[PDB]
Amino acid sequence: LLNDEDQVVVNKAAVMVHQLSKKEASRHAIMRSPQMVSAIVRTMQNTNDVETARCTAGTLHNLSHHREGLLAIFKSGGIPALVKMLGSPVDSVLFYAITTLHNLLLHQEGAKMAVRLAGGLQKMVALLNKTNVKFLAITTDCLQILAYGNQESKLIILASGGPQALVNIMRTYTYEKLLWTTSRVLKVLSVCSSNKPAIVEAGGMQALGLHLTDPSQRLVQNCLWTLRNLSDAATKQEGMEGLLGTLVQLLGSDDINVVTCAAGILSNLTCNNYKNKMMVCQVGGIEALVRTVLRAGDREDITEPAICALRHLTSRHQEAEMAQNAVRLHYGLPVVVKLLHPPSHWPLIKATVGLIRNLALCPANHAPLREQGAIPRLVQLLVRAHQDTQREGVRMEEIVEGCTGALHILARDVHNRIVIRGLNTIPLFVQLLYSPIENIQRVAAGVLCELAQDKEAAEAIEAEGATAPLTELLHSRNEGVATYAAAVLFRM
Repeated sequence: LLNDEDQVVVNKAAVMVHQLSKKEASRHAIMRSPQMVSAIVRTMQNTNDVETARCTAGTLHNLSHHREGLLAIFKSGGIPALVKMLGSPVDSVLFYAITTLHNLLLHQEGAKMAVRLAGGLQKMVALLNKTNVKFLAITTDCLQILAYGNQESKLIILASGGPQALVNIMRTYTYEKLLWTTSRVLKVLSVCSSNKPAIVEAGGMQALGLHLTDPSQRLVQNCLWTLRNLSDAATKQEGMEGLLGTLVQLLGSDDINVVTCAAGILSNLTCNNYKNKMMVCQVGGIEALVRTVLRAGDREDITEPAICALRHLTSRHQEAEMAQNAVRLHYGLPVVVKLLHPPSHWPLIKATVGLIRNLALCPANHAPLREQGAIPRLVQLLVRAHQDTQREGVRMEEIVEGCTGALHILARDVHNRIVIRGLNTIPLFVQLLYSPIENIQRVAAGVLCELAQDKEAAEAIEAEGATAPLTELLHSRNEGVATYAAAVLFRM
């Protein structure tokens, strides 16, 4: 435990320091002392001889294995030095630098702030165009460590072009450890409102889709979690066919986290996207989602997104009618009505009411929905929800609008109209005409319009004093409201 000096024009000093760092005995003596540790750093940070830099970086690396060696480099200002070396043209130096930084980030307290201040994030993002996978795996892990729970770092990663670079890695490499660490960076970034659209624009959804049948469960699951974050209100994408097919297959997985994510992504991607609705139906998505709901039982983390996806798939696309029938044909009607009952919570009830509204568009579903008891439960929901509004999550006004809307469609059928009227709903429907909410006025006037095609019901509506509020509604700025109001008035 002796030498501690050195001088300009000589680097045989470093070439002797290094070997001592291999032997733990001498290694503890050199790191217990803040003497030449600082004198190691200056060398590395300054010289233009390539072999001294790697000898210097190599030494710092060997010291990073011990709690005090980390402290040594840290207190000695090794972090800005190490970050500077991330610009080195020697692969061996780059590798020592990122690895030492990695060790500091893992164990040394204060290292993360120190790396951020030193401009580490920008340098690490810039290194994502390198081609060595073990190097990329360390680099992306440093980024995960620095980005997690740190919004500031996330925005810097975005500004530096992180999303495209990470997406390119997922589209390029097969090395599992690298794909997994890169997916964890994307997962962290995917909850940032700025990073999310950037990742989508980079083609991140399609890229993550590539890995959904990888043998590595941790890789699949991270891709799924990230996809669920990204898919929520994304721009319309091309080349989604493969991803959509795989998600439908994943619904049948024995892993509940896989099923939950698959349903949620399918829900997100099908919302108002008729192209995606079509593709999903074409690969048997209705059957798969119904099976998923049936198997899920009272697990609302699965049923809620699955029912939302079914709601999307049963509306407003070329095969919507086929889908409406398919829910019935795959034995789905009884469970859908069941989900309107306790123990279902409000989000699930809201989604289920919406699905039933779409299913009722299909005449062949009118009788089975009635037989399964959809009508009285929808009425009870509506009555209680209306009372609640008149006295954060789901607003009861949404349940009022939803149930009335479902009853509006079910009322196309003559037997359903008899049941609906038989439940003393006309007085409530008329009171809903007075609602502040145009959407509620609309379905209320709509259901009254269906009911009023039968003479006996037309008289009951008139007797309920509907004429006055309907006349007010003739002048509604909402053309749908005005049209239904005019139609009820006519039938009376």
